[PDB]
Amino acid sequence: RDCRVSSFRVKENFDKARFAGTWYAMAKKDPEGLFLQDNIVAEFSVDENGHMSATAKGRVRLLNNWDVCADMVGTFTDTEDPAKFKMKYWGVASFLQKGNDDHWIIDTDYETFAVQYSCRLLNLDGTCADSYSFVFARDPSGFSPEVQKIVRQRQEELCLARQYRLIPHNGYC
Ligand SMILES: CCNC(=O)/C=C(C)/C=C/C=C(C)/C=C/C1=C(C)CCCC1(C)C
Repeated sequence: RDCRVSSFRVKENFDKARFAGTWYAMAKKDPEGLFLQDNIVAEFSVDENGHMSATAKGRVRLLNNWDVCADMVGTFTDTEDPAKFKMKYWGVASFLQKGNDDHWIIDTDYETFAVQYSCRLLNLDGTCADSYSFVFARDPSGFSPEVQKIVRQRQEELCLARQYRLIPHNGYC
């Protein structure tokens, strides 16, 4: 299999606090329009109250050919599903995109990898018309082959197999 968003599995008993820290974007499936290009690094935090938030850094290619290092902020609201959040985001720079997107943690082991996903528009059939997904790593060097195998499985389960591209890290930001 099913490609309906509602049938997708998410991370069981997702732990916000164990998820905190630095996450390096290894690969990504882009959505329609503008997006972060490369050199993406995210820092997740959780306050005493259990409110998760994050800050992201990354290179954005302005429609005008400007390359900017974007500094982004996102706040997450919890839902009835511990692994599915509503994320409000904005940039430090007023010209960076602002919005609200679903943010689901598909899978993670907290120590090595993470698979994230967001459907910004649903088709009439329940499938996703415009999505994005990131594969994160704790270590910028990546994962082992064993983890690589888990990640591929998750990508397939999301109906996004073969749609990701490797993201370069050259500390542009
Ligand atoms: C031209 C304006 N520049 C842009 O077009 C800038 C854009 C899109 C930035 C989009 C940024 C987005 C969605 C960031 C989403 C996410 C975060 C906030 C931080 C947590 C994880 C993230 C999932 C990595």
